[PDB]
Amino acid sequence: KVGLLVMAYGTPYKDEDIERYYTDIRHGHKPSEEMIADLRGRYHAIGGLSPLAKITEAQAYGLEKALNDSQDEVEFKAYIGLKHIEPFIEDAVEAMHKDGIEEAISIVLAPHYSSFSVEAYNKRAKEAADKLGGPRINAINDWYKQPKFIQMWADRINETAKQIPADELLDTVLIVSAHSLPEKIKQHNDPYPNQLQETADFIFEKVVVPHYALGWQSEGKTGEPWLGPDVQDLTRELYGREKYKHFIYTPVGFVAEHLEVLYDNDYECKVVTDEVGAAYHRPPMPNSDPEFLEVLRTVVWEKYSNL
Ligand SMILES: CC1=C(CCC(=O)O)c2cc3nc(cc4[nH]c(cc5[nH]c(cc1n2)c(C)c5CCC(=O)O)c(CCC(=O)O)c4C)C(CCC(=O)O)=C3C
Ligand SMILES: [Fe+2]
Ligand SMILES: [Mg+2]
Repeated sequence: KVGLLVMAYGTPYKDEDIERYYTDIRHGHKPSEEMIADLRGRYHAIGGLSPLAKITEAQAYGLEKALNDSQDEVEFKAYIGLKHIEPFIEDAVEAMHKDGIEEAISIVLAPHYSSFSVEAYNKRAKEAADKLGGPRINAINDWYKQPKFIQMWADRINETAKQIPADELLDTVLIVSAHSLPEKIKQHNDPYPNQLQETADFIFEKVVVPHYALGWQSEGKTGEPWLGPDVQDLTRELYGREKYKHFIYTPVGFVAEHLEVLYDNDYECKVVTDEVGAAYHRPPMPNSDPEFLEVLRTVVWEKYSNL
């Protein structure tokens, strides 16, 4: 049996979890009352709580099922390890150890690598395994280059574009985004920004949308520059420069419908298109669609074959 360590950010299970969840996100530094209320307000705006918890489970166990049905070389056992709420990464690794799992494959539910994201996932998983003495953790760093992943997104964009009048397709633009990070990672050649540009390039060559731009979103409450431009600011510039009639947002850095999509895209971005008078489009996120499980199954299996 090979452990499948599936890792993701995590989301509060109950409204009462928001406080400790934000504290964990802030590296154990309690947010102010005013920050807590702002974040609580955003959750209420998207309906109360994020569906990320159930989607993540569906992805993790959909992947496990997908792998075990497609071959009989090994039995995969999925453990869920969350970054900022239980079950934590270290909990999942502990669960594998007590279960006797000797070798595991880990994957992050975000297709691009960065020092701030996947690297932190792998560091904590590998350090937990070290302390316990097992299991051996073979980390997958990124998988945006998976052809089925690029094609999944192209199909979703093409499905939306084919409902845009032909005489307005030329005024349609594809906005490809991911979670922003401190700009300083670009000073040491972090692959994150360039992996995102590669993703947008690969998708653009497979869609009927004639225009596209790369943006970032959800930058944090800090004092340093973050990767820009922000998807809101980019929408304004693009409309002012080209008067686009349709904006299609694909935050390909994310794999599920959660706060950073339901609010930062479906509210904040729609507010900008509403303002300039253009139409807002946001294709469904991967979630646990069969096509996406197939993407993850292909990635994990290729990683196992290379082991
Ligand atoms: C790179 C990256 C991803 C993508 C890769 C991955 O998936 O790992 C990601 C995902 C997510 N980030 C999420 C939520 C939040 N992230 C925050 C804050 C931050 N994220 C950061 C980084 C990332 N985050 C950073 C550097 C900060 C600043 C911390 C600080 O200020 O020191 C804050 C604080 C409040 C605010 O700043 O708005 C919240 C609430 C949720 C869950 C949404 C839900 O609950 O549905 C998801 C999926
Ligand atoms: Fe975050
Ligand atoms: Mg904001």
